[PDB]
Amino acid sequence: SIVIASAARTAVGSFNGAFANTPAHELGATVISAVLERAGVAAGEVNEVILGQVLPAGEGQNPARQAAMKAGVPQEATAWGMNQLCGSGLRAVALGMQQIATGDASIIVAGGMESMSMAPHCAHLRGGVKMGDFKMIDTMIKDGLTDAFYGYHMGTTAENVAKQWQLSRDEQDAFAVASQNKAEAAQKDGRFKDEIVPFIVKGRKGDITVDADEYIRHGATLDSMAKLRPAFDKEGTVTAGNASGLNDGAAAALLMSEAEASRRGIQPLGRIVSWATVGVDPKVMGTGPIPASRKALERAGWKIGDLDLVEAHEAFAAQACAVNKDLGWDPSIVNVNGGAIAIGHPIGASGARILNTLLFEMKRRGARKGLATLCIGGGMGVAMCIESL
Amino acid sequence: SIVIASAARTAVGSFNGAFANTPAHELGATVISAVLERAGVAAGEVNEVILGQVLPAGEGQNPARQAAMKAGVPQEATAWGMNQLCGSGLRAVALGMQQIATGDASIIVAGGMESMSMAPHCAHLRGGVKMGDFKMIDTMIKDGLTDAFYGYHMGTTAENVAKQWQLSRDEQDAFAVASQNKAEAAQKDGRFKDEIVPFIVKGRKGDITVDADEYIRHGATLDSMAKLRPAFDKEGTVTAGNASGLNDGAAAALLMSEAEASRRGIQPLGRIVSWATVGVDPKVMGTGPIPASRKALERAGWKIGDLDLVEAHEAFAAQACAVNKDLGWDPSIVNVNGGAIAIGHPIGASGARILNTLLFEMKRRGARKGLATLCIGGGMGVAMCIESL
Amino acid sequence: SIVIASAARTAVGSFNGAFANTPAHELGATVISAVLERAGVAAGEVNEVILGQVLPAGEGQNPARQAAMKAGVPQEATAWGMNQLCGSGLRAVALGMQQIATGDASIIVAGGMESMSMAPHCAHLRGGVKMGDFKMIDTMIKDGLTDAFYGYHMGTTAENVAKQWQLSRDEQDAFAVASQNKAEAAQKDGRFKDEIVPFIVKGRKGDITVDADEYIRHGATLDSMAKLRPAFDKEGTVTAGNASGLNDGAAAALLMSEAEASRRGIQPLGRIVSWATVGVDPKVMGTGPIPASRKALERAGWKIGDLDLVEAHEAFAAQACAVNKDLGWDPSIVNVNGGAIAIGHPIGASGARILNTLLFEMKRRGARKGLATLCIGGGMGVAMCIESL
Amino acid sequence: SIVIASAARTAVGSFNGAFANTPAHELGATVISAVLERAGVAAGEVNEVILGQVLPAGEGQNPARQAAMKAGVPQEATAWGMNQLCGSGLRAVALGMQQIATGDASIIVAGGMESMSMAPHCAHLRGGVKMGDFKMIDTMIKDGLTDAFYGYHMGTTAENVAKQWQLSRDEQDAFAVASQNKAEAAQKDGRFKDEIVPFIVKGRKGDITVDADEYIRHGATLDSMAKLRPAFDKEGTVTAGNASGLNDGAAAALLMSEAEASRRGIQPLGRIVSWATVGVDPKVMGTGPIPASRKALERAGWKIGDLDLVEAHEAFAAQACAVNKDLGWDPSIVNVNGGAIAIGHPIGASGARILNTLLFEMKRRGARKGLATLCIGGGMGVAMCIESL
Ligand SMILES: O=C[C@H](O)[C@H](O)[C@H](O)[C@H](O)CO
Ligand SMILES: O=C[C@H](O)[C@H](O)[C@H](O)[C@H](O)CO
Ligand SMILES: O=C[C@H](O)[C@H](O)[C@H](O)[C@H](O)CO
Ligand SMILES: O=C[C@H](O)[C@H](O)[C@H](O)[C@H](O)CO
Repeated sequence: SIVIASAARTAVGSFNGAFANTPAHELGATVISAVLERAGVAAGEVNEVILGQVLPAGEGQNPARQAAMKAGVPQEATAWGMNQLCGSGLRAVALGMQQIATGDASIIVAGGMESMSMAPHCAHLRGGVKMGDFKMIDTMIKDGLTDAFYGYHMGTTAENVAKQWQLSRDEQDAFAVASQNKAEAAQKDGRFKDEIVPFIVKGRKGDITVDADEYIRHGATLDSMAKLRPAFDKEGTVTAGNASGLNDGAAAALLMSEAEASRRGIQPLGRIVSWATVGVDPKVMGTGPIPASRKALERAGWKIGDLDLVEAHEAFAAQACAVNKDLGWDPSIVNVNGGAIAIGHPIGASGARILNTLLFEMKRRGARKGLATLCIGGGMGVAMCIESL
Repeated sequence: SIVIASAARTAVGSFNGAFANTPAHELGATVISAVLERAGVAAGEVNEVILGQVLPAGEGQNPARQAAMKAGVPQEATAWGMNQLCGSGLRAVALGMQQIATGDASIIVAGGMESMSMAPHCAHLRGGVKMGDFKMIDTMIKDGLTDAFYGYHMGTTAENVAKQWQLSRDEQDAFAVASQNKAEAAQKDGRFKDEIVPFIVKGRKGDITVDADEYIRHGATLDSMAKLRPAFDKEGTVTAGNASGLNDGAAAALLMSEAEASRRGIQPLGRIVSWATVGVDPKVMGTGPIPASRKALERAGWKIGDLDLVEAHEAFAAQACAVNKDLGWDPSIVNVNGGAIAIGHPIGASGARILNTLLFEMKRRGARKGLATLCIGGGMGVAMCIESL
Repeated sequence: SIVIASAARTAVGSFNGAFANTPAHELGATVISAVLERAGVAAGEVNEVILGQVLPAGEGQNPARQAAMKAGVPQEATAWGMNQLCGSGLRAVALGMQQIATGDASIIVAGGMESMSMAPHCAHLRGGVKMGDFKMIDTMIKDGLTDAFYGYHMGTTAENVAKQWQLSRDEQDAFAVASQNKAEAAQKDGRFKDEIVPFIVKGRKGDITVDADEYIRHGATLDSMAKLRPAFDKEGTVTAGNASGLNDGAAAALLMSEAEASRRGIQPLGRIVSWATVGVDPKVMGTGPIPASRKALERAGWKIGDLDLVEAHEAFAAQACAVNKDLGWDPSIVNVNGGAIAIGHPIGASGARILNTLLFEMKRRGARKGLATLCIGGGMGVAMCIESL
Repeated sequence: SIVIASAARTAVGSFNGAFANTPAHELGATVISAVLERAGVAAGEVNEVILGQVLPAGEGQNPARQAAMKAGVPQEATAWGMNQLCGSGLRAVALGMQQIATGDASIIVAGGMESMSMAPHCAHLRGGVKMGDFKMIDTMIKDGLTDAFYGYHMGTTAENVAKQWQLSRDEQDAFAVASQNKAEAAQKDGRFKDEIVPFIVKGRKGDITVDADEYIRHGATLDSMAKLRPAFDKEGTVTAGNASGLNDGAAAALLMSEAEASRRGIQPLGRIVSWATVGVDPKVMGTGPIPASRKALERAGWKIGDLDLVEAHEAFAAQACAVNKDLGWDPSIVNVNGGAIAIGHPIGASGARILNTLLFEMKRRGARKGLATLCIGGGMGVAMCIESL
């Protein structure tokens, strides 16, 4: 029914790094063109653009639209942004999939984009301030990284899950180092070249082409991971090393009916067979994927043993390990090329980013069945099933 | 197929007025409760809450999820926000329709919220500011009022439409007072009492109940509308008198299959027969309603003559007339109880606000075929056709 | 040797009151003009202007020089500011007196000025702020009212003194009401008319002439005082009612040699016979006046008994009482026209402010020997002795 | 009668460089300790610390006092800051001299300190920001480098002087290069070691010791200067290269009567024979040292020809060439070790900074008579004559 005709993403950039000054809509713009040209479809053919974004502050009216306009998409089309936090970039893919199934559209471009570097500090000042200090609020931390119900960082929700499943520091660090090692394996082999479209950072001191994930750490040993201090709980287990990072990047994909694909002689990356989203307790948001992944598989009629490959968001090694333990899928088909702990996590784009990894890694190894899932801040989960054509 | 079990909106505050310090999701929580109470349907049964919101800076993670949790929707359910600007509120409703239509969900609460009053000031400050003055940005104007392509205010795009459709000062001023007269009337007549759900402003000075819109200016005369200066073009014609304002507010509707309402013994306010959205030159964004409505009507198999009522958002008396004159529809069924010019413009919510005034009026007067439509900064429109039983 | 030929002060404005948007150097300018006029001295004769100012942030380069230049003092002259906190306005006069004594200048305008209302919020942002919240600091509170070593407000050092001297809530409130009542009586009787020069607050819808000290409460009751809660210690004794206020104001004096005075035929307001400054423990800064007054008196060769009139700065009722008991002078000759609790406390100006009150009350009643004294945050005192010619 | 017993300054850091996060009173503290140590005088014997500072916003109550307390000066002492802009640090020495001359003190530590790096941005926000963007003001530029009467940068007053004296870009850039080469030679030779007291920048990740002036360019070229664009008038002459810099530092001298020094067996750095301050046209503030020096020499009874060494502040190549031109002293006794173009210009400290360089160079070369002099924004000059004992 609905295929993903084509994909693309920038490389994930380190916090205040390669894209320290790049607006999200501009990474979304480049990423939009990539899927247009990779599929040989013209921007004058895109009905609408759906883009996940969690930190829009200061970017101006409807960033999703600036990204489509800059991308070359004609004005007679439509564009919009959305936010289911970390799951945003993949929920957009499912939302675009729904515009087509209801016949409200032929061709959608869907994904997400985040610039955590460009997120401003804010303060409500209309009332004036007669006397005393006031706080300038970091929107990245407040709107993206802090639980609105329990008042603490997502790193604390990860300490909770850790306690639940009794995950030792050692095990988490092992997972963390494996992630970094698998990504360093995939980077130096070229398995990210395909899915990555280079981004040119226009500049005054001379242009700059960025086409490599800069967050990945090389020579990451168990030892280097064990010298780290806890980053949330002083007697805890969660560290900077065994947890995702703060990053910049974007990721989209082109959607059309399977028949449309055939009309244009296009060889899609996969068919979207099912998706699903379920809520859990914010205190243990890390558990999101389990109910989400099983719901998805149910709607697909698949068994967890039918999966050839899995991309499972690495918010924290803590929650990552506990999700694997329960679902029991072969941990040698999960995050084959490493995950967020190494690749980074530009929130709003992340769900569409691992979709990119999942799809291109299915094409090169010939896998037929794949799943992508992420935990979500505020206690949610989301998952999707892709089938190779 | 898909019906609106019920609906509810808060009263619309004045900028820095009655909801001066009320966070968006607070107004949303009340409204979510409101649709559930009015339909007699437990919170647990809600699958997902969908809310438009344009100004979320500083309000914390996924404000849509916050509205649901305070309203009492269980953690099991899911929530997310989205941003198609002025159409956001009406877009969540259709999207809520699609969740059910594609069988992914049974019961949806959709609508819009907006605290233009709580919207903060911001600046990017991570790269440092080595030397020299800088600007602290007003998020309300930056992300809500200013065109991201041509660098100017919505009022300047309303002016463009004026020059184009040769609309004059009088035609506009006549439209504004007629709108301020119809509203004041409807309010006195008690015509808003059913849709509005009272919000308590929990204060220290004393708990205040807000049960009426406060932007409605009584005794509006053309004489007083004429003593006004132009604030967009010195020698122009668009005045604060003939344009909507900055406003706070929230609105919503409970969605479910028509058979579902049936088995649940619920008498629905309408059925959503279709919807659409199209793009247009950003510089004349006020024309949005024109293609979008011609789109939605077609999908409904209706002729303009078939409509017995209409709700067309009152951004500016300029864009508004140009709509009325292009479609031809009978102006005396357009905005029977006043418009945003008189009522207010809580951006993200205006799409869900007008749906309410439409549905309760379609029911008060027994109209059969309705339609709500807005224009959207950036150059778009959203349309949707309603039908009672 | 050195005399005060003339003096003058603006009325003292309430916080964000009469001078809400009047920069301090404007108040200084009116006051420089008044002392010149009152003395029969031309601006072109002024060698140097010296002004205490504690909170100059944002006012531009050398506000002292701005006041002088706006006053018509010629470019050939010099001007500078200085900061010894609450003592600034008095110290500046001593410093002025020293330029003359060492033969370095003939004619000096000395005093201080302060707009607490115009003090800005601020933040260090040159290195950026990687991530996380940051405070916009209130320069008034930070640079004016907080101790730099122990981190608490001046009102806490007042508690410290209240415990040290065992001063009851009741004794302090009585002192509080007495100050207010004396000031109101002095105001109605016209006792402030001589010293005060009217200030014209320029407007567009009407200039306003301010010539009355607006911080003085009329008909103040002990009950209004007793009903207030401690403001610095939850089970404390210092309240907003028994403390000084935040205010705007300027005050100055024109110095020249006694012989230069005689040559001109001016009948001076007084001869400066000595001054002193001494440090104390920051924790109990309120006690600064004790050692300072004692050193000033010894330098003058006077006994405490020789004083006919005293002006001792009322930072807080607590410290004022402790100084009076410690020094032992008849309280009936101290702050005979009220003090800072009623009149207000423009930090940089206060020392000259109370010099003004001392001087005109001395001439009024024919008192031969006077003393002015203030406590200083950070733990210091300053005192000056004056004798009539 | 008054001698300089000892002197010290920190190295001068570059804008946001070695002292980027070091508060100014911390630099001052170190220098106070150094002069005490170098003289053989105990902290317990200090009566008063007087420190020039132009940018104290956000640093807390009376930074002069924080430095004295941090340095170990007893609480019974006193401390105050003052501001005559660029002249502050030298004036402070004259002022301390006057305390001793008038018999009010015996031992004074006087100088200046500045952290241009740590100066904050600011805004007046009490009245309330109605709606829309407001300016965050850079205190350094506003209160340090901008003229309060004509609105433009100090670099523009230098263009004024350039045109007036017809100084080419060539003569200025020649002066700029010569200043850098002299200071580099003096640094290489160790001529700054005597005056500099090392500073320890505390660091969680290590302590760094700063004992070299870091603004100084090594091997500066004529071509490096010639390349630059004028910074203040597009067809002008003054550039970043021929102008002084933005820097951090502190500097001081320890003062006592000649007779006191003799009692203690101290061999002083010099006798203070006279000082003078004089105003000029703000438009041409750079010319300030001309009348100040003449008046100082006239007060000392010296001919310009009697000077053996001279330190004349290098605000701008343009103004320094003019001063030398009108005064006519052998340029080969002026800034024998380079000046502020090379070494830097920490506003409040620079006047003591040049005092230090003159004092130690006088001692090494055996010069009998010397002069230090600075121009001052807003139109003033200060100078001081020193003779060897
Ligand atoms: O000794 C001279 C005086 O200071 C003035 O003449 C006096 O203060 C008057 O109030 C003038 O208005
Ligand atoms: O390292 C120590 C100092 O460089 C000297 O003691 C200095 O010359 C003093 O100022 C002497 O008065
Ligand atoms: O406008 C003033 C004159 O033109 C002179 O420049 C003046 O006497 C200055 O104070 C000295 O430079
Ligand atoms: O004593 C030697 C000095 O290095 C020179 O005097 C210096 O170069 C002059 O200031 C420029 O002519």
